[PDB]
Order: sequence, then C-alpha cells, then structure tokens
Amino acid sequence: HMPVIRDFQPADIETITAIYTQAVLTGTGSYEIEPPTMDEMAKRFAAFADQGFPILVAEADGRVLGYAYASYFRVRPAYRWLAEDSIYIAPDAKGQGIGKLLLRELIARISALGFRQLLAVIGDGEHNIGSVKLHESLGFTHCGRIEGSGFKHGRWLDTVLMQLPLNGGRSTEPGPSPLS
Amino acid sequence: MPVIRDFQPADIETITAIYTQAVLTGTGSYEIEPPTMDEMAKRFAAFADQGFPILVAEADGRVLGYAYASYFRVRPAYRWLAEDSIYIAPDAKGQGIGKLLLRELIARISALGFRQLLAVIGDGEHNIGSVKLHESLGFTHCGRIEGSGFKHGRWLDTVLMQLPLNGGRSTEPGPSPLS
Repeated sequence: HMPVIRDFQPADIETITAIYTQAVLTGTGSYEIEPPTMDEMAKRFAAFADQGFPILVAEADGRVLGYAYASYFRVRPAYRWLAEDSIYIAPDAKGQGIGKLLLRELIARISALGFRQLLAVIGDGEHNIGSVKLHESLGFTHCGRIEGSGFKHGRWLDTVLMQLPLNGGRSTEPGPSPLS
Repeated sequence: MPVIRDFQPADIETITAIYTQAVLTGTGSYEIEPPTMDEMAKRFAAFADQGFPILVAEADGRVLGYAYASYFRVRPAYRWLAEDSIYIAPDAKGQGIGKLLLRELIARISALGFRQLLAVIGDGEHNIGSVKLHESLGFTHCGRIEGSGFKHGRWLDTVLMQLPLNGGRSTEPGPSPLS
C-alpha cells in the first residue's frame, strides 16, 4: 500500500475522471455541479501539458489514488510568476498522507520552473478542513477568504485563499517569466 | 457634472485610448502591451453577450471612464459572484468619476440578482485610490495575494474586497443570474 508519485500519462484519464466525479458529486471543493466526461478531462489536461505545467499522480498497488496539477491563477503577463495548485484524492484513499506526497512533489516541480508564488484557491473552506490543513502543513499561509463565493448542495460556500512563496517570493527581482 | 450611461459600440475608440494609458502608465491592469481596438471590441462584445452591464461616464461629448462586471470564475457554483472593473481617463482623475461609475454598477449588478461583487485590485499597496473608492461604497477587505504580479519594475500585491448584494449569503438564492 506504499504510494509512488509519478508524471500523469493519458492512460490515467479514466481513473482521474472517476476521482473527480466523486469530488464533484459528494464534495464542495469543486464548484462544478455536473461531472465532466473523460473526453473533457483529457482536453483539460492536454491544455495544462501544452502550457508546460506539471501533472502528477499517486499510484499504489497499480491504482491511481490521487492527482495534482498546477496552472495559472490568471493569464495576463504580470501574473506569470504565480501558479495555482489543484489536488484531488480518491475517497477510499483519504487520510493516508497522499495529498502531502503529491503537493510536496508539485511544489518541487513548480519551484524548478521558476515560479515565485503558489496559490491555493480552496472551495468551501469552512468545511474543507482537510485541504486547508494539508496546505498549512506544507507551509502555505492564509491570504484571504471570499465569503459566499459559491452556492452548491443547498449551501453557501466560502473560498479560502492560501499562498506559498518560492525561489525568494517577492524579495528579489525575477528573471525571465517561467514557461517562456 | 458627468452622466452615467450604457456603453455603446461607438464608444470603443475612447475606451481603447483609456485602457491603453492604464496599461502603459499604471499597475491596476496586469497587462503589459495595450490591446488593439478590435481586441477591446471583442472583449466587450463577449461581456455583453453574457449579459453583464458595461457603463461609461460622459461629459462634454467625451467618455471620461468606464466600468463593467464579469465573472470571477465561470464554474456554476460561482454564478452569484461578479467582479468589477473600473478605468478612468488620465485627465479625469480626482473628479469622483470612479464613484459615480461604481455606484451605478452596484445598482445594475444588484438588479441582475448577484449576491456578491468582488474587486480584484492590482498593486493594492500603490493603488490606494482604488482601495479607498471601494471602501467608500461598502466593500470590505477579504484578502491580499502578496507578490501576485511583477510590472513596471516592482512586485505587486493583489488586494481583494467584496460587497454583499440582495442579502449576500443570508438567504437561499433563486435561479442563477443571467440564466
């Protein structure tokens, strides 16, 4: 039951779609209501890869137990040193430290690309304590809370924002923008 | 005294000139190169097709500023959240035009059924006028992403502020706005 972190491959899309489907249907970290198809998930991940962002999976006993990727928060050029992280875990794999393994490696890959800040945009932050605690444990600091940003499953939801500086943060001038 | 009215396509040349100066001289916009007039027309046509209000301030036959709303993010649970954008002509600063625009934008967004209006203020440490403008109309501070941008030789922080509308999160909503 030992998990290994590796790069995503297209063969993983089926399980990734199943994991995200459960998150959409039963959880409030995702602000989607209707689970995307595998076709749509493959398109989304191909776009992230085309942009140069890392996409990671955790595998144990031949099963993908979770995934993580980075993308832009917003795309305008001054934002090009800011990345955003996304992490989802299979329901039967929660509480096993998989999120920490994924996020630690994602931080390493994003840092190697030259980003200066990694942002978590945590849906339903009041109830999503698992995601908040995961980011706190890896050094993210709280940087905002948009109250009532979502309505889903009959409840108003808040977005909790957290950030982690990388490569010196805003303490030194940047070099060329990452992924250019 | 300026009047606030709906944007018309005929306004796109002045809107483009105003935004061009904001891009080249300011840090509210995180763009580096000014868009073309055709690109601005495309962006505004997209907001209009979505149903969002687009407002201009006019005096003496010239547009002095503009404001619009759009989605913060597009996934369906966010459909009661709108984001405001405001740009003022360089020669029209210190006249209260931003407050005229934002007051009217708040009314138009409220009439559409939104529950929160969000300001994403670029370079909030320097752009204190935008922070104070939002504070003056009831927005409250709800975050600050440090070092979110680098432009014009320095790191910039994003200041986030929000204003509840139509009861905010205190009542269950009806169908999402613009549906």
